[PDB]
Amino acid sequence: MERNKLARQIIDTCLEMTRLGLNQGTAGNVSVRYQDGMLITPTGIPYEKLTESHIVFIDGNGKHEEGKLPSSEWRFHMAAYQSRPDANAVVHNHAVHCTAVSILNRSIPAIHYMIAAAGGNSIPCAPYATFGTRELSEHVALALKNRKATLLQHHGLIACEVNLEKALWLAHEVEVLAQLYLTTLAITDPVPVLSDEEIAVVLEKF
Amino acid sequence: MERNKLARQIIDTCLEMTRLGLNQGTAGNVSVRYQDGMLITPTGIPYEKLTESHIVFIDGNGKHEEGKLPSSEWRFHMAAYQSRPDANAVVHNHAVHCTAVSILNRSIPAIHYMIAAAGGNSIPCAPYATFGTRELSEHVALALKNRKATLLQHHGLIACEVNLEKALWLAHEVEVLAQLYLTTLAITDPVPVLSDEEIAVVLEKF
Amino acid sequence: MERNKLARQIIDTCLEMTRLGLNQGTAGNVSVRYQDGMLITPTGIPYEKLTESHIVFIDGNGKHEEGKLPSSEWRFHMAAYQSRPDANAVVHNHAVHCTAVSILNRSIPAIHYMIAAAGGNSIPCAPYATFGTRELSEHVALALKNRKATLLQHHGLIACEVNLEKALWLAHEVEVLAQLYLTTLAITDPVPVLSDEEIAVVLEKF
Amino acid sequence: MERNKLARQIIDTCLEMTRLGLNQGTAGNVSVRYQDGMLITPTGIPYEKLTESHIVFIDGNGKHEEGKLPSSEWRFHMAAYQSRPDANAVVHNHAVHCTAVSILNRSIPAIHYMIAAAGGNSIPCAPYATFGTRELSEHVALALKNRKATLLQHHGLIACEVNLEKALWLAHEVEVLAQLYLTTLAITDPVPVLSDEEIAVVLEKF
Ligand SMILES: [Zn+2]
Ligand SMILES: [Zn+2]
Ligand SMILES: [Zn+2]
Ligand SMILES: [Zn+2]
Repeated sequence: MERNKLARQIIDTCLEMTRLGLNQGTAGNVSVRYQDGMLITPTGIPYEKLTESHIVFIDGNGKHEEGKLPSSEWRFHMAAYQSRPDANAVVHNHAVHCTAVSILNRSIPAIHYMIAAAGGNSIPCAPYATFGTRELSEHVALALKNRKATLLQHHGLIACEVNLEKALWLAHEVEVLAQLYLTTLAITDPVPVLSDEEIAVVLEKF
Repeated sequence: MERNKLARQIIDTCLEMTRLGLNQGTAGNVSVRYQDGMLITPTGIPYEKLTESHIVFIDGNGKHEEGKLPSSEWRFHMAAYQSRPDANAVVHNHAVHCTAVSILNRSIPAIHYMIAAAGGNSIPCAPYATFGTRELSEHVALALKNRKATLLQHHGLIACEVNLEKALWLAHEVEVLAQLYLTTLAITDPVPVLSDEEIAVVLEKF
Repeated sequence: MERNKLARQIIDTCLEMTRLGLNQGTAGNVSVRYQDGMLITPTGIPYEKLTESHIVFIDGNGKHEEGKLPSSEWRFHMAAYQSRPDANAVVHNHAVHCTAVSILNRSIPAIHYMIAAAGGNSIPCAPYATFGTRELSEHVALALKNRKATLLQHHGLIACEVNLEKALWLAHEVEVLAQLYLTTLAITDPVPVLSDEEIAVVLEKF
Repeated sequence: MERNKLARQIIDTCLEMTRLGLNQGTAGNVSVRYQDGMLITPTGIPYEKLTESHIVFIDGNGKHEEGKLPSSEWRFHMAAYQSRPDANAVVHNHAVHCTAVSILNRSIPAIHYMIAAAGGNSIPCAPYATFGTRELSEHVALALKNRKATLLQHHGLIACEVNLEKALWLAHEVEVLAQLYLTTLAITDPVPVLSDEEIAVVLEKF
């Protein structure tokens, strides 16, 4: 659990995210909980030029290391951490299907049993607020209180978990649920869903 | 036909399934008929960390090897084997197009002549039941009686064949038929189909 | 222009076709004009196991080399050759978008100027006939008289050109036109097209 | 900033464009501002056969190097350069989503905040004119006056920036916005957009 090991994983997650196609228009950012704050990807540097030494440390006060610019979207990573004590890694991206559902400003209902992976019977969509602002941070914090992933209106997705591996895995799964919802919605509205009882069983089961 | 050779193929099938994009949200599982039961992928371990020694043997009684956890979805692999004596390999996944059609709870009609590859003029959709349960197992067994592949409502796909190569090939083909059906359905409903006589000829021909 | 060189290109075309994603459900077949007939891919062997020695020679009489099974779809490759004297290579596949348009049984109208690459203001859709039959062969021959590519109802695509490189290139381009047509048709019907005069200029220009 | 270094980047951009899937039906062309004109990809040669020595120099007068054929679409690259003094690289392609929106002849409205990357609250669609003509050149020049990217009706996309890296990045981003617009439009019309004030803030913020 040396900083550099955490720094490598973050980078490995960026590359993998792109591999899975979640990172289009190279807009994602990834962070891990560290000391009294977090380690996050910097702004500007395209993921393939990323070296361990580029990862930026931001403390609990919001002050980042001297001479390094953290991601322009860092404020809501800090909001995720303070909203979910159990969260140790955060993955943000603008995956296409997730983003299309967020433009429609709809939550993703229980169309598949795997919806329970985020903690409940849905993936909410937090209201729009300009990126990098405290108001956007509040919307995210409120959305993550009872869910591990949320869509952001006219923007994209935030998923948090206990480690980068699961966080990435969750982000990917929400993208699949997003694609499933858009594909069926184009055929029929509303889309058939599993009842709350049924999701209650799957949750207990997980 | 040593266990380890069968163990490698299972792994090669998982990797290939992912390559083809059938394994998104890393939820598939694969098994082969072996001795009095089957060899199946374990739960938990992400496919890229899979080694021959991870594959789990489950006997005809449902008892699995000590210290190894089989896939959480193993019960319906055993149901496939007991429902189709001729089946020697089973491929399960949550491919997106197949899953979208299963959410609509529709069977795939004869929109393409290749539909005959599964044994008839359609790919059925078995009713929803919580994963890992005996009730889901019954639904699958009934669906596979006269077909080699079936969709599972709000869930995904199961395809069985004489070996892993053909099983994987069939799974892939159903995913293509699923995509063809969703794409045309968004334009026109119902989608034009080939008559039963016509499918009767193609079957005799295959 | 040794047989083995032509045999390698055919194989390189199969691999490339798959690379581009035109070969899903591994159903394509490729041929080149040779001596008094053609060299074609065999049936059964999955493209990655293909070696030069697997390619089958079929003469003008329809008799193929002893001990080798040509593609099950060879008859319409021979029809293409006799219908278009200028054709030296034939590419057949079941690309998804092309196939979806063929299920709707519609020709692709002039929605993009590149439609002229196939020779006119459209990509026709030849009527359905059981695969491997002489009746299907007639439908194809008639469709290829004034076009270099045609869709086959409830089936797929056939594209022919002066060499494998251009044939593959044309097949790919028709798949793009197919995707463009399905995507816009889901929004508006009919889809806006370029006038015949306009296509007359582009043709003269090509 | 030797010619050969600029020649390599152009080639690296073609390969990367294809990698991202923006170059389907191999129809794109790329140029950089150089001396009194530009360096552009040649016509005919498929990108994988491209060597530095193939890149063609065209002067401000429209005269290209002896014995080398520049891209058939070079005239609008020269129009981009004379319309946007600040433009140093131009990327043109026929990406599928961009092209589908251009067939509908619609501009892409502010459905996502990243729309500001092209300079305003939209991505316009310039009217159709036969490729390679001066009339098409005029349409493009007018469209690029206040935007860095534009769709071309029944044709594709042109994006310009300060260097190849950003130009490619912009082209990619417009393709994502195009896909987001088509996907949501198939569900609801009109698609929800962010207000002009909101885009005014994001622009100031960028
Ligand atoms: Zn963002
Ligand atoms: Zn499952
Ligand atoms: Zn065929
Ligand atoms: Zn063009």
